[PDB]
Amino acid sequence: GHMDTIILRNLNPHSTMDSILGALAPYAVLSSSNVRVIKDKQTQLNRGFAFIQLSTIEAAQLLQILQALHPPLTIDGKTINVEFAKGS
Repeated sequence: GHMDTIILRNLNPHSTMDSILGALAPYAVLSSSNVRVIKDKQTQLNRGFAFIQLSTIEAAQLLQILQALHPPLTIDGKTINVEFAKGS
């Protein structure tokens, strides 16, 4: 049960969490365990989506901010996408 999770999309192969955590964090800044970028082992690439684990209301708050203002950024030449799986 995802219970307040922001999802990300459109992550490039070469990107990593620590890169995104610089230029995807104007409003709020996660720590690190929050930002699940799954990565391959053979290709040494990402899976291209990610997950942001936050508190019961914090996920919801942060996301609503992002759904009311300028479009998201890029950190490689790929404009990120935001999703919300509030499956409680």
